[PDB]
Amino acid sequence: ATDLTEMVKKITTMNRGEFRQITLKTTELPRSVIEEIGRHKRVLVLIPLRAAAESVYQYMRQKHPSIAFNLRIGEMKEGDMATGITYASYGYFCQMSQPKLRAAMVEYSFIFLDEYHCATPEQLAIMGKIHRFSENLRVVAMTAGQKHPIEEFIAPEVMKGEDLGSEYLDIAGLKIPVEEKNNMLVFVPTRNMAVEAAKKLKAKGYNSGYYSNLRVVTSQSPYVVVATNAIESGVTLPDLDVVVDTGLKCEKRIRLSPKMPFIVTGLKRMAVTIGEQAQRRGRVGRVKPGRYYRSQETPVGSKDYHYDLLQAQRYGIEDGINITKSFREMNYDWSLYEEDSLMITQLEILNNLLISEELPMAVKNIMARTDHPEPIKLAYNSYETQVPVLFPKIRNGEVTDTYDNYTFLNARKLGDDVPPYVYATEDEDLAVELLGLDWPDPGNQGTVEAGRALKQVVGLSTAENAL
Repeated sequence: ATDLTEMVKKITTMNRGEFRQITLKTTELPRSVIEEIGRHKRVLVLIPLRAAAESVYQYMRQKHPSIAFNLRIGEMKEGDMATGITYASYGYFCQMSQPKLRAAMVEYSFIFLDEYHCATPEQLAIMGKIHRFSENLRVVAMTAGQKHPIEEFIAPEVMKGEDLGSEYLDIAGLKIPVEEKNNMLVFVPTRNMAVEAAKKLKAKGYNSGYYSNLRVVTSQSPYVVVATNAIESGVTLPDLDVVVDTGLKCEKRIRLSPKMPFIVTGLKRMAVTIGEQAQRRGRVGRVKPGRYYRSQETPVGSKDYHYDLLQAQRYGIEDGINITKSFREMNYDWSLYEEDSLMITQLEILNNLLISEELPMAVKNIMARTDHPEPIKLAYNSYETQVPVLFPKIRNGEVTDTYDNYTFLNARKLGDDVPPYVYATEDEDLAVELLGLDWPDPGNQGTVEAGRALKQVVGLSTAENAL
């Protein structure tokens, strides 16, 4: 572009210890930069997904054969000095110790952080970690097609005690006109809602599906498909007319308290972002004019990265690095994300506890081999217990005799003996309540102290609310 040469001139004049945030081809940019600074110089481009990295690598090396390209998504390439543009995943650099990471990173003339607003745990750990030696680097953070008009509608919520005299129909809890004979996509938060509403519509005599098997439903017009946010990912919908968005989604959230377990994580129904709402609206108005029905639900500005930030903490354990502190410090300089001061503060107090002692070898092994979805839970809980507990699964609102078993845990069942967990799941907490049991209290100085520190921090916030 006429504006790409501007960005490039600005990037290429950058001095070590400088940072630039860019909004906009976020990959012809590094190409322009390397062509400007010298093809035998080294430039790194960090991509969230390994697949995305390999895909760009392939595309670029074929499109620009005179510029050297490298791909780092596998094992640590020792003594790496590859001269072209290196396309790597944030996870690739997560294998090296801080000193190794720094030694590797300073050898690059430029470091491009692509798709930073994905805020993945590997991304959040790398950004906080490299920021620790940002004085030695030149880093650029980069971030982010309707062709027909979309008729925008606000659908009212259905109340228990409904009539809709065949003029309207209840679809995902929203009042939609029956006339809407058109090709429909219904956005829903949970997996269960997508199936429950699909069977209700088929019972009403509509060609309904849920998310190939859909390909079958999709062939006959008109069609109604009730799909989760995971639906956009790949899946093609032929000549889609109308989108009905519930405005909701299901994501991992965290709750922090001075009472143990200080950390409790679990899926939660939340509002989608402006961004996610735009992606949902964006499914129509591409080939033909669209219709978008949204709930009265107001969207959130930014994604909640607190859960990923907690998961990211795993990447500083071996190095004795407080990822939460590094995130906070990086974000103060780079201003990439919105901040919840109380939450960062609490996460940081807990992070200090996490790295307060060397992790037992036994726990290190399990975390390395388990298919457990949150191995950091094991690291946090080891400050109180070394034996993982199996809490009975919760189907509906009742305690079942079903248990979730992951590899290498060597766990015991809950029974009636509640473990002194520092970190628990929403459901582990619910099972405790339903069974009429109680969570133990901090059993050591470090744990007692983290609790006091958390209490103190909450005290201010609460008072700041009061007036």
